[PDB]
Amino acid sequence: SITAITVENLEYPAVVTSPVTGKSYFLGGAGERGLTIEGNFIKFTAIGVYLEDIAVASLAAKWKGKSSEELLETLDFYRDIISGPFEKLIRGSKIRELSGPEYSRKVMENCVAHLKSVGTYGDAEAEAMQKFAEAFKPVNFPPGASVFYRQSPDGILGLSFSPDTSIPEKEAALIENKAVSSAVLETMIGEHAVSPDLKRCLAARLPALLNE
Ligand SMILES: O=C1C[C@@H](c2ccc(O)cc2)Oc2cc(O)ccc21
Repeated sequence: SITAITVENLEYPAVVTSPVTGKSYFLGGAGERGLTIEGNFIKFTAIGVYLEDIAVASLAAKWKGKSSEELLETLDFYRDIISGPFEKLIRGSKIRELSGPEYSRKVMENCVAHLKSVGTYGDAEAEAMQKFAEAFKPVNFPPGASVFYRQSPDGILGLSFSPDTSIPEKEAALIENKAVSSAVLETMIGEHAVSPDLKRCLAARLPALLNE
């Protein structure tokens, strides 16, 4: 009984299947990001986080039988989702048009702050973030356009870009670095991520699946 979610008219199917891996994922949660200007929240993108179907078996052990309220306050729960032994797929869709460099600037900012924060930001990670940036330079995201982050548990982050919301057939780049590979999702549902809309969805939707 996993539902779909719509954010500012951008729909996120309950399940999807990757053309690059052949795996299927279920929608863990959706939300929105933007900027607060003069006390006003200005929407720019929508975000949906998908978890590989096998994530349920992996998470069942420690989190089955926990209440949504209980999960929402347990940081360890989100750590297992971020670093769990399964693929995660994040789809960011634009509400307002942003060029590749415009969108990526803030994302890289947050990723770099996190990496430096946990003491894992050396030359390799800096070079990986440079490659990350490079991948976005030739892209533009008009309303409805999407970016796909495929977090592989093998320490690789795959980047895809779509003119709309459909999953690209091929990936535009592969960032091969363990620390950086989870940085993006970290800044969305990790401990130091202020917006809690995504964390709440995860806390609310997982319990049902973890039981069956
Ligand atoms: O989905 C987004 C939007 C993006 C953004 C919004 C407005 C803007 O002007 C530039 C970038 O910031 C982010 C930063 C992150 O760590 C993770 C996700 C996002």
